[PDB]
Amino acid sequence: ATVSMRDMLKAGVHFGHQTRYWNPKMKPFIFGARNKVHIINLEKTVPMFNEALAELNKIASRKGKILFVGTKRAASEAVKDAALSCDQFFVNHRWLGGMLTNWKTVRQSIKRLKDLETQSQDGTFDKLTKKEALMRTRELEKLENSLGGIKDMGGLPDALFVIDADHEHIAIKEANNLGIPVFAIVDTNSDPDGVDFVIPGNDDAIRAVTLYLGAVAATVREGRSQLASQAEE
RNA sequence: UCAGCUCGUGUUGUGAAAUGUUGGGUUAAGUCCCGCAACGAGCGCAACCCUUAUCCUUUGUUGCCAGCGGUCCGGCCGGGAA
Ligand SMILES: [K+]
Ligand SMILES: [K+]
Ligand SMILES: [Mg+2]
Ligand SMILES: [Mg+2]
Ligand SMILES: [Mg+2]
Ligand SMILES: [Mg+2]
Ligand SMILES: [Mg+2]
Repeated sequence: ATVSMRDMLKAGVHFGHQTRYWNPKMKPFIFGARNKVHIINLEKTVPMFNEALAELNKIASRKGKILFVGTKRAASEAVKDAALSCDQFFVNHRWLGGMLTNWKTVRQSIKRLKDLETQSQDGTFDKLTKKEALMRTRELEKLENSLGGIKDMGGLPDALFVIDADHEHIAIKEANNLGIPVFAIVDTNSDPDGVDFVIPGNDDAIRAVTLYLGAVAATVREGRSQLASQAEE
Protein backbone atom coordinates (compact mmCIF):
# COMPACT_ATOMS: atom_id res chain seq x y z
CA ALA A 1 0.00 0.00 0.00
CA THR A 2 1.04 3.62 0.54
CA VAL A 3 3.06 2.66 3.63
CA SER A 4 6.50 1.21 2.89
CA MET A 5 9.32 -0.19 5.01
CA ARG A 6 11.33 3.04 4.74
CA ASP A 7 8.80 5.31 6.46
CA MET A 8 8.15 2.71 9.17
CA LEU A 9 11.91 2.66 9.77
CA LYS A 10 11.87 6.46 9.99
CA ALA A 11 8.98 6.41 12.47
CA GLY A 12 10.52 3.68 14.62
CA VAL A 13 8.19 0.73 14.01
CA HIS A 14 11.06 -1.75 14.29
CA PHE A 15 11.86 -1.06 17.97
CA GLY A 16 10.40 -3.43 20.54
CA HIS A 17 10.83 -4.06 24.25
CA GLN A 18 13.71 -5.47 26.25
CA THR A 19 14.33 -9.16 25.63
CA ARG A 20 13.41 -10.08 29.21
CA TYR A 21 9.82 -8.88 28.67
CA TRP A 22 9.15 -10.69 25.39
CA ASN A 23 6.31 -13.08 24.68
CA PRO A 24 7.73 -16.20 22.97
CA LYS A 25 4.76 -16.23 20.58
CA MET A 26 6.33 -13.17 18.89
CA LYS A 27 9.40 -15.14 17.77
CA PRO A 28 8.24 -15.47 14.11
CA PHE A 29 7.91 -11.68 13.86
CA ILE A 30 11.10 -10.91 15.79
CA PHE A 31 14.06 -10.21 13.49
CA GLY A 32 16.84 -9.96 16.06
CA ALA A 33 18.15 -8.20 19.15
CA ARG A 34 20.34 -5.13 19.60
CA ASN A 35 21.50 -3.79 22.98
CA LYS A 36 19.13 -6.20 24.77
CA VAL A 37 16.14 -4.81 22.83
CA HIS A 38 14.15 -6.76 20.26
CA ILE A 39 13.88 -5.62 16.64
CA ILE A 40 10.63 -6.41 14.83
CA ASN A 41 10.89 -7.81 11.30
CA LEU A 42 9.57 -5.03 9.07
CA GLU A 43 9.80 -7.45 6.13
CA LYS A 44 6.93 -9.29 7.83
CA THR A 45 5.31 -6.11 9.15
CA VAL A 46 4.69 -4.60 5.71
CA PRO A 47 2.60 -7.35 4.02
CA MET A 48 0.59 -8.06 7.18
CA PHE A 49 -0.24 -4.36 7.51
CA ASN A 50 -1.22 -4.28 3.83
CA GLU A 51 -3.56 -7.25 4.32
CA ALA A 52 -5.10 -5.62 7.40
CA LEU A 53 -5.59 -2.37 5.47
CA ALA A 54 -7.28 -4.26 2.63
CA GLU A 55 -9.64 -6.05 5.01
CA LEU A 56 -10.47 -2.78 6.78
CA ASN A 57 -11.17 -1.23 3.37
CA LYS A 58 -13.58 -4.05 2.56
CA ILE A 59 -15.32 -3.66 5.93
CA ALA A 60 -15.69 0.09 5.37
CA SER A 61 -17.01 -0.52 1.85
CA ARG A 62 -19.67 -2.81 3.32
CA LYS A 63 -20.75 0.18 5.48
CA GLY A 64 -19.25 -1.25 8.66
CA LYS A 65 -18.48 0.59 11.88
CA ILE A 66 -14.84 0.76 12.99
CA LEU A 67 -13.97 1.11 16.68
CA PHE A 68 -10.51 2.57 17.32
CA VAL A 69 -9.34 1.45 20.77
CA GLY A 70 -6.33 2.94 22.49
CA THR A 71 -6.04 4.42 25.97
CA LYS A 72 -2.29 4.79 26.46
CA ARG A 73 -1.19 8.35 27.14
CA ALA A 74 0.83 8.35 23.90
CA ALA A 75 -2.03 7.26 21.61
CA SER A 76 -5.20 8.74 23.13
CA GLU A 77 -5.32 12.03 21.22
CA ALA A 78 -4.00 10.39 18.05
CA VAL A 79 -6.75 7.76 18.17
CA LYS A 80 -9.35 10.46 18.78
CA ASP A 81 -8.10 12.55 15.85
CA ALA A 82 -7.97 9.55 13.51
CA ALA A 83 -11.51 8.50 14.40
CA LEU A 84 -12.78 12.08 14.09
CA SER A 85 -11.19 12.55 10.65
CA CYS A 86 -12.44 9.09 9.70
CA ASP A 87 -16.07 9.53 10.98
CA GLN A 88 -15.76 6.22 12.86
CA PHE A 89 -15.98 5.56 16.60
CA PHE A 90 -13.28 5.45 19.26
CA VAL A 91 -12.43 4.66 22.86
CA ASN A 92 -9.40 6.65 24.03
CA HIS A 93 -9.90 6.61 27.81
CA ARG A 94 -10.20 3.61 30.12
CA TRP A 95 -12.20 0.83 28.49
CA LEU A 96 -15.27 -0.02 30.56
CA GLY A 97 -15.44 -3.74 31.22
CA GLY A 98 -18.47 -4.99 29.34
CA MET A 99 -18.70 -2.14 26.83
CA LEU A 100 -19.45 -4.73 24.13
CA THR A 101 -20.52 -7.84 26.07
CA ASN A 102 -22.75 -5.70 28.35
CA TRP A 103 -23.84 -3.26 25.65
CA LYS A 104 -27.47 -3.57 26.74
CA THR A 105 -26.41 -1.88 30.00
CA VAL A 106 -23.89 0.58 28.55
CA ARG A 107 -26.70 1.82 26.28
CA GLN A 108 -28.42 3.38 29.30
CA SER A 109 -25.26 5.32 30.12
CA ILE A 110 -25.10 6.48 26.49
CA LYS A 111 -28.71 7.67 26.74
CA ARG A 112 -27.97 9.46 30.02
CA LEU A 113 -25.03 11.22 28.36
CA LYS A 114 -27.29 12.30 25.50
CA ASP A 115 -29.91 13.62 27.93
CA LEU A 116 -27.30 15.52 29.94
CA GLU A 117 -25.92 17.06 26.75
CA THR A 118 -29.44 18.09 25.74
CA GLN A 119 -29.98 19.68 29.15
CA SER A 120 -26.65 21.51 28.89
CA GLN A 121 -27.60 22.88 25.46
CA ASP A 122 -31.03 23.84 26.83
CA GLY A 123 -29.98 25.67 29.98
CA THR A 124 -31.64 23.70 32.76
CA PHE A 125 -28.36 23.85 34.70
CA ASP A 126 -28.69 27.50 35.70
CA LYS A 127 -32.30 26.69 36.58
CA LEU A 128 -30.96 24.06 38.98
CA THR A 129 -29.85 25.12 42.46
CA LYS A 130 -26.12 25.59 41.72
CA LYS A 131 -24.80 22.50 43.53
CA GLU A 132 -27.11 20.27 41.49
CA ALA A 133 -25.87 21.98 38.32
CA LEU A 134 -22.25 21.37 39.33
CA MET A 135 -22.97 17.71 40.05
CA ARG A 136 -24.75 17.31 36.72
CA THR A 137 -21.96 18.99 34.75
CA ARG A 138 -19.39 16.80 36.51
CA GLU A 139 -21.43 13.74 35.55
CA LEU A 140 -21.59 15.07 31.98
CA GLU A 141 -17.81 15.47 31.93
CA LYS A 142 -17.29 11.92 33.23
CA LEU A 143 -19.74 10.43 30.73
CA GLU A 144 -18.13 12.37 27.88
CA ASN A 145 -14.67 11.18 28.91
CA SER A 146 -15.84 7.56 29.05
CA LEU A 147 -18.32 7.18 26.17
CA GLY A 148 -17.68 10.30 24.09
CA GLY A 149 -16.42 8.40 21.06
CA ILE A 150 -19.19 5.79 20.89
CA LYS A 151 -22.10 8.18 21.49
CA ASP A 152 -23.55 7.76 17.99
CA MET A 153 -22.39 4.18 17.40
CA GLY A 154 -25.85 2.76 18.06
CA GLY A 155 -24.86 -0.88 18.35
CA LEU A 156 -22.03 -3.38 18.20
CA PRO A 157 -19.23 -2.44 15.79
CA ASP A 158 -18.18 -4.58 12.86
CA ALA A 159 -14.43 -4.32 13.53
CA LEU A 160 -11.98 -3.23 16.21
CA PHE A 161 -8.60 -1.63 15.56
CA VAL A 162 -6.49 -1.78 18.70
CA ILE A 163 -3.25 -0.17 19.83
CA ASP A 164 -1.24 -2.21 22.37
CA ALA A 165 -3.10 -5.53 22.38
CA ASP A 166 -1.69 -6.30 25.84
CA HIS A 167 -2.93 -2.98 27.24
CA GLU A 168 -6.35 -3.58 25.65
CA HIS A 169 -6.62 -7.31 26.39
CA ILE A 170 -10.09 -6.74 27.88
CA ALA A 171 -11.48 -5.19 24.70
CA ILE A 172 -9.91 -7.92 22.56
CA LYS A 173 -11.43 -10.57 24.82
CA GLU A 174 -14.87 -8.98 24.49
CA ALA A 175 -14.51 -8.80 20.70
CA ASN A 176 -13.44 -12.46 20.55
CA ASN A 177 -16.46 -13.31 22.70
CA LEU A 178 -18.82 -11.47 20.35
CA GLY A 179 -17.19 -12.58 17.09
CA ILE A 180 -16.08 -9.07 16.09
CA PRO A 181 -12.85 -9.12 14.04
CA VAL A 182 -9.80 -7.59 15.72
CA PHE A 183 -7.00 -5.80 13.90
CA ALA A 184 -4.29 -4.91 16.37
CA ILE A 185 -0.78 -3.52 16.66
CA VAL A 186 1.11 -6.21 18.57
CA ASP A 187 4.43 -5.39 20.23
CA THR A 188 7.07 -8.00 21.08
CA ASN A 189 5.81 -8.23 24.68
CA SER A 190 2.20 -9.02 23.73
CA ASP A 191 0.22 -12.16 23.00
CA PRO A 192 -1.12 -12.28 19.41
CA ASP A 193 -3.46 -15.25 19.97
CA GLY A 194 -6.72 -13.31 20.19
CA VAL A 195 -5.97 -10.97 17.27
CA ASP A 196 -7.44 -11.83 13.87
CA PHE A 197 -5.13 -9.42 12.00
CA VAL A 198 -1.75 -8.96 13.68
CA ILE A 199 0.43 -5.99 12.79
CA PRO A 200 3.79 -6.41 14.57
CA GLY A 201 5.27 -3.02 15.35
CA ASN A 202 6.17 -0.49 18.00
CA ASP A 203 3.11 0.66 19.94
CA ASP A 204 4.88 3.05 22.34
CA ALA A 205 6.17 5.56 19.77
CA ILE A 206 3.93 8.49 18.85
CA ARG A 207 5.35 8.53 15.31
CA ALA A 208 4.56 4.85 14.69
CA VAL A 209 1.12 5.21 16.29
CA THR A 210 0.28 8.18 14.07
CA LEU A 211 1.57 6.29 11.02
CA TYR A 212 -0.72 3.32 11.73
CA LEU A 213 -3.70 5.56 12.47
CA GLY A 214 -3.20 7.68 9.36
CA ALA A 215 -2.96 4.63 7.11
CA VAL A 216 -6.07 3.07 8.66
CA ALA A 217 -8.05 6.32 8.46
CA ALA A 218 -7.09 6.84 4.82
CA THR A 219 -7.97 3.29 3.79
CA VAL A 220 -11.30 3.38 5.63
CA ARG A 221 -12.09 6.75 4.03
CA GLU A 222 -11.54 5.19 0.60
CA GLY A 223 -13.64 2.18 1.57
CA ARG A 224 -16.49 4.37 2.81
CA SER A 225 -16.35 6.57 -0.29
CA GLN A 226 -16.62 3.38 -2.35
CA LEU A 227 -20.28 3.16 -1.27
CA ALA A 228 -21.25 6.37 0.61
CA SER A 229 -24.97 5.51 0.67
CA GLN A 230 -24.73 5.21 -3.12
CA ALA A 231 -23.38 2.84 -5.79
CA GLU A 232 -19.76 3.90 -6.31
CA GLU A 233 -18.05 7.17 -5.37
C1' U B 1 -30.33 4.67 64.49
C1' C B 2 -25.33 0.00 63.92
C1' A B 3 -23.81 1.49 58.24
C1' G B 4 -24.81 -1.84 56.55
C1' C B 5 -27.91 -5.54 53.11
C1' U B 6 -28.76 -6.95 48.14
C1' C B 7 -30.26 -7.52 42.87
C1' G B 8 -30.03 -7.26 37.15
C1' U B 9 -26.70 -7.73 33.08
C1' G B 10 -21.67 -8.68 32.14
C1' U B 11 -17.11 -11.32 33.46
C1' U B 12 -14.14 -15.36 36.57
C1' G B 13 -14.49 -20.43 38.62
C1' U B 14 -16.04 -27.93 37.02
C1' G B 15 -18.59 -26.10 41.42
C1' A B 16 -20.20 -23.97 46.34
C1' A B 17 -19.32 -19.06 44.99
C1' A B 18 -16.64 -14.40 43.45
C1' U B 19 -16.65 -9.49 41.35
C1' G B 20 -19.40 -5.14 41.85
C1' U B 21 -19.46 -3.90 47.74
C1' U B 22 -12.22 -4.67 47.21
C1' G B 23 -7.86 -0.52 46.86
C1' G B 24 -5.63 5.28 48.02
C1' G B 25 -7.63 9.08 50.48
C1' U B 26 -11.88 11.27 53.11
C1' U B 27 -16.67 11.42 56.01
C1' A B 28 -21.11 10.87 61.23
C1' A B 29 -22.24 7.91 57.07
C1' G B 30 -21.41 1.74 51.24
C1' U B 31 -20.42 10.13 52.58
C1' C B 32 -17.71 11.69 48.48
C1' C B 33 -13.52 11.75 44.98
C1' C B 34 -9.81 8.97 42.40
C1' G B 35 -8.50 4.06 40.63
C1' C B 36 -10.47 -0.34 38.95
C1' A B 37 -13.84 -6.43 34.82
C1' A B 38 -17.13 -4.27 35.93
C1' C B 39 -21.62 -1.43 34.15
C1' G B 40 -25.99 -0.02 36.51
C1' A B 41 -30.03 -0.30 40.12
C1' G B 42 -32.80 -1.00 44.89
C1' C B 43 -33.47 -0.97 50.47
C1' G B 44 -30.71 1.63 54.11
C1' C B 45 -27.20 7.22 54.92
C1' A B 46 -28.40 12.35 53.80
C1' A B 47 -32.55 15.55 52.36
C1' C B 48 -37.91 16.35 52.29
C1' C B 49 -41.40 16.55 58.28
C1' C B 50 -42.10 18.86 63.68
C1' U B 51 -39.83 21.99 67.20
C1' U B 52 -36.12 25.55 69.07
C1' A B 53 -32.44 30.10 68.10
C1' U B 54 -32.59 35.74 64.31
C1' C B 55 -35.17 39.07 61.09
C1' C B 56 -39.31 40.91 57.71
C1' U B 57 -44.71 41.47 56.15
C1' U B 58 -49.91 40.98 57.53
C1' U B 59 -53.57 41.05 61.69
C1' G B 60 -54.29 43.37 66.63
C1' U B 61 -58.78 40.83 70.98
C1' U B 62 -59.81 38.52 75.69
C1' G B 63 -53.26 39.95 74.26
C1' C B 64 -49.49 44.97 74.55
C1' C B 65 -48.40 50.28 76.59
C1' A B 66 -43.50 53.67 73.55
C1' G B 67 -45.40 58.79 72.57
C1' C B 68 -50.12 61.52 74.46
C1' G B 69 -54.67 63.29 77.73
C1' G B 70 -56.88 62.16 82.36
C1' U B 71 -56.72 59.22 86.70
C1' C B 72 -59.55 56.71 92.64
C1' C B 73 -52.24 55.31 90.70
C1' G B 74 -55.20 49.88 89.41
C1' G B 75 -53.46 49.85 81.02
C1' C B 76 -57.89 51.90 85.41
C1' C B 77 -60.28 55.09 81.28
C1' G B 78 -60.14 57.98 76.29
C1' G B 79 -56.74 56.24 73.08
C1' G B 80 -52.27 54.39 70.41
C1' A B 81 -50.52 49.67 66.42
C1' A B 82 -44.94 51.59 68.36
K1 LIG C 1 -10.60 -22.86 42.11
K1 LIG D 1 -23.61 -11.12 39.31
MG1 LIG E 1 5.01 -1.61 23.57
MG1 LIG F 1 -20.88 -5.88 52.74
MG1 LIG G 1 -18.97 -9.92 48.23
MG1 LIG H 1 -25.45 5.29 49.48
MG1 LIG I 1 -15.24 0.71 43.23
